[PDB]
Amino acid sequence: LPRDTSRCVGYHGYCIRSKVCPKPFAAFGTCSWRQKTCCV
Repeated sequence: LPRDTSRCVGYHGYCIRSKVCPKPFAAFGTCSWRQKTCCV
């Protein structure tokens, strides 16, 4: 996996290509590289 993807999925949620996460989710830093945002 990219770099931080495994970090966020180690929690509970998913990674999206967007800087606005659908609710209920929070923008947890960055997922794959700096392209995807972590939604947990």
